[PDB]
Amino acid sequence: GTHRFVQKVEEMVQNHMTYSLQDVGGDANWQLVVEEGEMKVYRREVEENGIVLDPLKATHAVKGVTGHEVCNYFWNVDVRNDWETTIENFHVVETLADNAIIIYQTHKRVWPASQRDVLYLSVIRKIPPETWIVCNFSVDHDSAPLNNRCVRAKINVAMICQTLVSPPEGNQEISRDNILCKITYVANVNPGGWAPASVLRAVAKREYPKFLKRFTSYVQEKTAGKPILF
Ligand SMILES: CCCCCCCCCC(=O)OC[C@H](CO)OC(=O)CCCCCCCCC
Repeated sequence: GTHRFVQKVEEMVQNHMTYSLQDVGGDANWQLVVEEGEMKVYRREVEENGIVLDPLKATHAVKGVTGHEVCNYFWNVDVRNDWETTIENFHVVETLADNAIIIYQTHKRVWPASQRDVLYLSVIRKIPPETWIVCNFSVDHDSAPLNNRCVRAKINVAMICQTLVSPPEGNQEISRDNILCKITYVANVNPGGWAPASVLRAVAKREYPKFLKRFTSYVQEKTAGKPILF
């Protein structure tokens, strides 16, 4: 990367690789709040100044897809509405590089309160499984100032994927049967204003697992029977 946010991207990617990849399942500071299938959703309850900040971390394992494929579908704005259900509208404010964009988006009223908007850098990176990661983090832009309609949320999100391969023996080439993508998804969101704590927590518990199930299911469908993109 040659652009003005490279140092910040690289620090965010490094922070996620170092801290977000740790297993939280034995970590007593985290609570397992939703399990279904291979999916496990954890959170830490955190409030500051009355505002709910609970860090969220989920793990999943999805047969028959690669990390590259999952991060591609997570990042590529062209397919966003194929799977996303909380976003009202959104657009690319700036293209920084082939792999790095700045997105402005508005959300549907997921809890009863003002709509939030959010303005973030979205970058997709391969880290020498080689790990794929998409980092979405709030930035300011002169073309997207704050406004009176929406409360501005601040986000630090990551989708981190590793591909496990069990190639066959015999004269059999590798198929999607032989691959499994290990996912870690982190979301640290500042909702930007006050709301009833239990409401925000119940919305989180609903909307994150909903997203991960629908999204991974989507990637599975879109890649089924196609050549494997490692
Ligand atoms: C109004 C909601 C507060 C903002 C929280 C949004 C967190 C996701 C931000 C984001 O990175 O979106 C783009 C990214 C694709 O690259 O998609 C995602 O991370 C999908 C997450 C959607 C579920 C969020 C539920 C919010 C309930 C509190």
